[PDB]
Formats: sequence, structure tokens, C-alpha cells
Amino acid sequence: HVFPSFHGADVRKTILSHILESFRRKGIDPFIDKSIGHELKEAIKGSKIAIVLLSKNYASSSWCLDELAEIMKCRELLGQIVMTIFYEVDPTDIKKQTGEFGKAFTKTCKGKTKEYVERWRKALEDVATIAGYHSHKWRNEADMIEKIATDVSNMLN
Amino acid sequence: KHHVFPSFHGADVRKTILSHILESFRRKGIDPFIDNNIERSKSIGHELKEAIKGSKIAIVLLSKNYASSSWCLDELAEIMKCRELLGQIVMTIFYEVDPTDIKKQTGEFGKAFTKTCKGKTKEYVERWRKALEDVATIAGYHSHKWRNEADMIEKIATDVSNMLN
Amino acid sequence: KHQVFPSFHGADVRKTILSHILESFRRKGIDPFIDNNIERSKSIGHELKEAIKGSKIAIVLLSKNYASSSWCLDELAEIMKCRELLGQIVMTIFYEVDPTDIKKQTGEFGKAFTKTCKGKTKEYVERWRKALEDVATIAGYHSHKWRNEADMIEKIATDVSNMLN
Amino acid sequence: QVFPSFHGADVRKTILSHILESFRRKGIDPFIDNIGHELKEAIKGSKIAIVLLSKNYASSSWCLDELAEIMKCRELLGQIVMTIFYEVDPTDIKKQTGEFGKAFTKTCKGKTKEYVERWRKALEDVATIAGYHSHKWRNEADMIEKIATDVSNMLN
Ligand SMILES: Nc1ncnc2c1ncn2[C@@H]1O[C@H](COP(=O)(O)OP(=O)(O)OC[C@H]2O[C@@H](O)[C@H](O)[C@@H]2O)[C@@H](O)[C@H]1O
Ligand SMILES: Nc1ncnc2c1ncn2[C@@H]1O[C@H](COP(=O)(O)OP(=O)(O)OC[C@H]2O[C@@H](O)[C@H](O)[C@@H]2O)[C@@H](O)[C@H]1O
Repeated sequence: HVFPSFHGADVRKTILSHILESFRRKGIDPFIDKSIGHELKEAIKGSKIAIVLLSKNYASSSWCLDELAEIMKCRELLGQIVMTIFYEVDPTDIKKQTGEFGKAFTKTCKGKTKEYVERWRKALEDVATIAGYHSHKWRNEADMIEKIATDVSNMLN
Repeated sequence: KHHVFPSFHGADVRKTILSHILESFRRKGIDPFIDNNIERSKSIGHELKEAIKGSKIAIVLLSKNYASSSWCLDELAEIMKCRELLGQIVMTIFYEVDPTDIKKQTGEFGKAFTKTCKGKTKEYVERWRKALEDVATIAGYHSHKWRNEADMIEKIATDVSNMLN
Repeated sequence: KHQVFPSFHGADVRKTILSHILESFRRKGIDPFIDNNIERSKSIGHELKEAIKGSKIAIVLLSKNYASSSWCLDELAEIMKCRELLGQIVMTIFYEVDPTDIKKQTGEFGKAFTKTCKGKTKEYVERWRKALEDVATIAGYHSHKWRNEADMIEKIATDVSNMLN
Repeated sequence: QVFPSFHGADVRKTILSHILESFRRKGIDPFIDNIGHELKEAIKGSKIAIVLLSKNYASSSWCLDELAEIMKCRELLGQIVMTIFYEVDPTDIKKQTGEFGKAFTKTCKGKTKEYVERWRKALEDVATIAGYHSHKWRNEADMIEKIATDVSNMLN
């Protein structure tokens, strides 16, 4: 059904734990595991939906960035639906790679071919404009999670 | 949704070997995509991307001057994109060109490539390069090694027919 | 289906990965050739050549020490000969070894090869060398690129089934 | 049903993957995580514990805390402990020697003298629970098939 992409250190114990509880209550079966691997690519291609959980340090990991590039690639050629969650990060900081998010991104770019960099850069610009859920704009995390889990469930029908 | 999509540098092969290959196809009931049949009024680059996505097989007819055309390189990058994500089968024809000469974009082929990179971001440029890196390692048909081109075409059309599953 | 001939260096893989591979085959109804089932009193090398000639597919499981054994190279030379003259399908598995280390007769694999060549007519040496050259350019399965070997085995056993139809 | 304790770097990609496929074919559902307390509860609640021992198992104090908890549950609860000696000899486990022992003493340097010996007693004890030694088996595939059937049978 769904492939969540996240930076575990930011969200594993906190918001991500609750999200996975929402899914199971609703019967949604998520897939949980610069390297990526051919098996990880295969799992992304075989997911109808991909949830992009963006966080302060998501761009500090080139594994998380390679996942983003594949999801956007699967959005284009396959019919993959991409849903975005902006967790204590502003979408414009993502589109323009600024704030602390940007400081982490440019560090993941030090000593990197200019061609990898912009494949990532292009992906962040694009994903930042996919309508999603911004935590700062929501009344409480619990209601936000419940809204996301119902939307994903509906889309899976 | 088409049967086979040929990628070629027409100035090198359009009038000659491509014509015979397509005559073999029609003889055997194979349905190629013919760019000359794009309805006038339409944007050409959008019809090519859509035609690639819909091709079960893609025939990349590589030639000495293939990389002089950004049309030919943009197509190759799209085909490799469809090979990985879709189930597209990619078949290669090396027409009077050496496989490693394309892989490293050196020799006479390379001088043609580096010229087409002028006024292009280094990232688009290398999106072409990886496509050339990858496609150069797909085992295919080398024209220089054949004694009679007509028989080669018959061998190619038979391989395509069998693969059409 | 049935006929498959596995070529492997037993010390590297017999007890481990090879055992799992053969278990996948039987699960899917594939009937491989088991050297351990040669009739006793027979001559091993004559039973091996006959078994290769009779296999639709050959699985070459390459490993660091594959070239340390002239049994593994003599079989490889016979496999390539049967691919050319018969229709034998040759599938490659690179097990914790790099394809160019096989192609360039180098790395730890190469030093194991160069010792097995000592005291051999120059004719044995290059019959083996080209076989390594040839098999190294056949697209196959690289173990290092896989994180869960069990899934790799499942992918291999499924491809063999398909190819047999 | 079953709690496997392992040093991922040694066995994740190889033997453990085949074991886990064997279990699933037989309908056994192991507990996979992806020091502790939620983990202790999961061990406390596992009918069987499979100790997959490897050379570097003792290089991780996280793996050693798991062994001490498993042995604790064998004693007070009814936990069945299944042992797998993977390219390591049980007596090297019993006496903490070889490369296995060399990793243990490094995991013990700069470590409380009290942790060390509860670990030692656990290794000494687990090394004497009859299990499956890889060196003694004819092919890894048949061994795994034997283990999954014994675990399956015991689960009834
Ligand atoms: N609207 C048009 N725009 C451009 N060229 C046009 C147009 N209409 C007709 N043409 C003709 O097409 C010619 C270019 O044809 P080629 O030189 O054969 O093409 P090339 O640049 O080598 O690559 C063309 C590409 O088209 C695809 O169908 C094919 O796979 C190949 O990659 C032009 O010189 C022109 O005569
Ligand atoms: N005549 C014999 N009778 C019984 N056992 C024998 C005999 N000759 C050898 N063996 C046994 O075979 C062992 C060597 O087997 P491997 O380590 O697998 O040897 P390797 O050189 O890797 O041979 C692998 C080769 O066998 C072929 O079936 C296969 O295609 C591959 O090329 C020896 O230790 C020995 O026990």
C-alpha cells in the first residue's frame, strides 16, 4: 500500500510511532525496512502511495535524499501518489534549501558530484510544492495524524 | 501504446539501414513508431516521450554522430528511465561505432558529444553521459562484425518478433 | 522444467549458498544436476562433460577461489563452448567478487588464477583466460548489491523457471 | 512464538535471512526489533528464544544483555532456549576464547566487573544447551530445515 520515507533519528520514536498506530487501526500496511539498494528501489516502485515525512535533518542523510529522487521518479512514470508531511520545517525552506534544513543539505553536498547534487536539489524543489500537511498549521498532532490516516485510507480505495 | 520505438540519428541512417529495418518489421507484422506520422500541430518532444512510455521494446540505433543531436540523447535518457521503472526491453545496434567508444565518449564519437554539451548545465550533460555509460553495456548487434547487412536485419527482426511476448 | 548444470567452487559455496540455491530449485520443480550423485566407479570428468552437454541452462557461481581449481575452469571452458555451438543459456552469479576482477584476471581472484597456471602449457592458460573474459561480460547477479540473500535466491530461482518456458 | 537474538553484521544478510524464510514457510512468526525494557517485555513474552551465536556476537554488549535476559527467563519462566553455533565452536563460547573471546575481553575493557561476570555465566551456561553446530552439518539448507521443524514441533 504505502512506503514511508523518513529520517528515523528525527521522528522514529515520536510522530512516526503514532502514525504507524493510526495506519494499523485503519488496516493500512506500511512498508518499513547514498546507498539505497535494488531491493529498496523495488519496494518503492511497488507502492501505490509514498509518504514523505520531511524534518529538520532529513537532508543530512543522502539515503533519505536518494529515496526522494526515486519517489518523484515514480510519481512521473508510474501513477505513484506522493503525500507530504512537513514536521517542524517550513515548506519554503525545503523548496529553497534554507534555514537549518539547508545547512544540513549543503553538508550532505560537500564532496559530491555536481550531478548528484542537482538531482536531489530538483527533487526537493518539486516535493515542496506537493500539497500536504504542515504541523505548524495544525491544531494538535493527534488530529493531524487522524486526518492523514483517513485521507490515505480513502485514496487506497 | 506502441509496439516498438526506434531511437536513431536520421542523418546517419534514416534513408538507408533504418528504412530496411522498418521494411523487415512491416513484413513480419511488427508495428514500429514512425515519427513522420506525428499529427502536425503537435509538440514533437511530448509525442516522443509518450511514444517511449508505450513501447514494449526500444531499439537504440547507435551511430557515430548519434550524440551530435540532443534529440537523440534526450530520447536515450528517457528510454533508460523506462527500462528501469517499466519493463521496457532495450535492444542495441552499434552501426559503425565501437561500444566502449560510446561508454567513455572518446574517439570520434566523443568529440561529437562534448560539442553538444556547450551551453548545458553539467547536470543535464551527465544525465546524457550515464545514459551512454549504461546503454553501452547492453549486449547488442555490431554491424562491423557482419558480412551482409540484409541478413543482419533478418536476424534483428526475428529477435524482436520472438521477444514480443 | 529440469536440466540445469551448476558450476561452483565447493569450498567457497557448497555447504552454504549453493545448498540454498538447490533447495529453491526443487521447491519450484527444477531438477538440477548433482555431482554427488555420479555413480561410483565412474570417471568424474567424463560424467561432467556429458552433464554439461545435456543441460539447457548453466549457472556459473563465481567466487574468489573459483580459479584456484582447474575443475572449475575446465567446466567453465566447456560451458562457453556449449553456449556457442549448442543453445545453452549461461547465467552468472558473482558471489562476493567483482566482474572486472574476473575480466582483468586480477584482484585476489587473479592471484588464485595465476598459481593454477604454473606448470601448464600456454594453451591451457588462455583457453581458461578467454573463458573468464567471456563469462565476465554476461549480465548476471552481483551478491554485494543484495542485502537479503534469501530474496536473491528467490529471484534467481524464478528467473530460471521463466527461462525454462 | 520465537525471539531471535543475533549480531546483525554477522548473519543478517546470510543465514538469518534463510532462517526467517524457513519460519514464514512454516507459519512461525518471529519478533524483529526494527539495554531495553520494551525489548525485555518481548523476551519475557516469547515462548522460544533462538540464540544465533557468531564470532562477533560478544563484540556488542547489546547482544550480551539479551543473552543474560534469555537465561534469566529460562530459569524463572518456562522459556525454551535453542542454540545455533554459527562458525564458532561451543567450547570457545564456554571458555570465551578464540576470536569470540578476544571480542569479549574488548567489550569488557572499561566495563563494570559486575556486568562482566553475569555475561560470563550466561555464555558458560548457554554453551551447554544442546543445539545446532554449523561445522557438523552437511549443508546449511538441511540444518535450517531441521531447526525450523524442531521449533515448529515444540510450538505445539
Ligand atoms: N517541426 C520540426 N522540427 C524539427 N525538425 C523537423 C520538424 N518537421 C520536420 N523536421 C525534420 O526533421 C529533421 C531532423 O531529423 P533527423 O536529423 O533524422 O533527426 P535527429 O536529430 O537525428 O533525431 C531525431 C529523433 O527523432 C526521433 O523520432 C528519433 O528517435 C530520433 O531520436 C530536420 O532537419 C527536419 O528536416
Ligand atoms: N574421486 C573422488 N571420489 C570421491 N570424492 C572425491 C573424488 N575426487 C574428489 N572428491 C571430493 O571432492 C572434494 C572437492 O570438491 P570441491 O571442494 O567442490 O572441489 P572444486 O575444485 O571446487 O570442484 C568443483 C566442481 O565440481 C563440479 O561438480 C562443479 O561444476 C565444479 O566445477 C574433495 O575434498 C573430495 O572430498
